[PDB]
Amino acid sequence: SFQGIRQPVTVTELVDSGILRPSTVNELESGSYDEVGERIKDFLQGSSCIAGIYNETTKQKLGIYEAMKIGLVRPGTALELLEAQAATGFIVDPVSNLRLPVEEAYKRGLVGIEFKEKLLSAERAVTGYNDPETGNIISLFQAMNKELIEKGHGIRLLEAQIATGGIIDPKESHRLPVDIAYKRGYFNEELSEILSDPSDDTKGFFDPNTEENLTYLQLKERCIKDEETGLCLLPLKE
Amino acid sequence: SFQGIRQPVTVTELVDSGILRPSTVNELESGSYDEVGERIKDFLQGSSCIAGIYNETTKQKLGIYEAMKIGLVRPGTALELLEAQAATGFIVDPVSNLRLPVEEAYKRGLVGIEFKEKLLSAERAVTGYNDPETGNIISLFQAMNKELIEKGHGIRLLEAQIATGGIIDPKESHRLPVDIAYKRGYFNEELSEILSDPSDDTKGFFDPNTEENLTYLQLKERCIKDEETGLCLLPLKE
Repeated sequence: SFQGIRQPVTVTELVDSGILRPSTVNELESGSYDEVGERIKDFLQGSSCIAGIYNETTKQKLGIYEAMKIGLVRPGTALELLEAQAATGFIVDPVSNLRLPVEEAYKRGLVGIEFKEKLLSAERAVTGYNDPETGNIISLFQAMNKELIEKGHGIRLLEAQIATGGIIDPKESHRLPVDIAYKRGYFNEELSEILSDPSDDTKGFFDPNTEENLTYLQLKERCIKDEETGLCLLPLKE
Repeated sequence: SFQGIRQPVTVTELVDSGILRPSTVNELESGSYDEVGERIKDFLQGSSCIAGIYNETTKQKLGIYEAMKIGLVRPGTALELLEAQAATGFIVDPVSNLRLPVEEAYKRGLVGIEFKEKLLSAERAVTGYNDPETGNIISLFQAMNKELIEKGHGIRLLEAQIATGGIIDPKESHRLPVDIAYKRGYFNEELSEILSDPSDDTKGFFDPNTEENLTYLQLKERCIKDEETGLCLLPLKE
C-alpha cells in the first residue's frame, strides 16, 4: 500500500507495528490515501536529517560532499554526516532537493569515489546485514550482538536513526516505535540508556563551529530548517 | 539529588526509570553532577514548548498573554497554548526568560485573572489529580480511565507532554520513556496510535498563520528557536 524506505508497506504491517489504529483502516476502505501517508510520514521514510551545510559567508546551501571539495569541512567530519545520511535511507542534495541511494548518488556526483565503499556498508543498517550462518537478513542491532561491527560505529548509526523517526526495520522497511523495536529484537533498554545518558565514547559527531563532540540529536538541533525544502541545514563559516 | 519539575529526583529513581545507566552512578562518586543533569535535562524538566510569539512586524518576542491583550491572538487560541504550558510544568516569559508555576505567573502579570482557574487544573497533569475514594494522587491517564475529564481535553494535554520529553510522572516529578510509562500505568499503546495516526479529533491546536488544526508536535515544528533563550517561538503578523 504505502511507500517505505525501499519496499512498499502493507496496511496490516503498520497496524501490527502499533502505528495505525484499527479504525483508520476501515476508513481507508470506505473513506483518503495521500493524507494517511501524510499523517504517518515520519515512519514511512523518516524526518529530516542533516541534509547539507549553509555558510553565513555566501548565504548558499551546500551538500556535504561539495563543501569538503571546496574546503569548509574536513574530510573527517564529512564521512560522519554522509554515513548518518546513508543509515537513514538516502543521500541528500539540498540545492536540488534530491533523496537517493548510495549508488544513484555516486552517479550524480553527490559523493566521492573514495567514500562510496563505506557509504555502501552504513546503508545495510537500512536494508540489513547478512548472517554468517543461515545467510539471513539480520538487524544492525543483531549485527552488534554477533560481533560483526564495533559498538562505537554501530551505536553512532542507531542514534542517527532514532533522531529521525525511530530505529528502522530491515525486513519491513520503515520506522518503529521503541517498544515494537524491543518486541522484535531490534533494540533494547540498555541502549536507550546510552543515548539518554550519553558519555564520552558516545560523542560520535563533531560540530565544526563550536568545535566539540555530541550526539546526532544534539547536533541536529544545532541546525536551521529551510523553507522551500524543509531539510535541516548545519550553519558554518569561511 | 537532581531537580525535577517540582520535587527533587533521587539517583535510584532515575536508574529504575530506565534513564541513567548503572555505571553512571558509580561514576558520580568519581569525577560530576552539573553535567550529568545536563546530559539528562530533557527528562528532569523537559524540552522547550511554545513559550511565546514573535511577530514579523515589530521583530519583538512576546509571551502568549501579552499578545492577546494587544490583539495578535484571539482569546481562544491563547488558552490552548497557556494550557499546554501548564501541563508541561511552567508558564513562560520569553522576554525575561522566566519559567514559573501558575500561582507565581499570575502575581507577575504573565496570565490573566480570567484564565487562572483553568490553568490551575491543567497543572494537575503535572502534580496529580485526586482519586475520589482513597483520595490518592493518580495520573492524568488514570483520571481519563475513571471519567474525571473529557478524552479530548485530556488527549490534548498528553500530546503537549509527549512532544516535550515524554509523559510526566505525578509522583516522581520527571519525564518517562514511553515503555516505563506503560509499565507504571500512565499511558498505553492505544494512545500512542491516536497521536502517530492523528485525526480531525486529535487536532486540538490552531495555527494562526495558515489557519488550520494540528497536534502540538506539528504546531511546535512550525516554530523558530531563539538564540539567547532557546525557547521555541510561534511566528505571527499584524
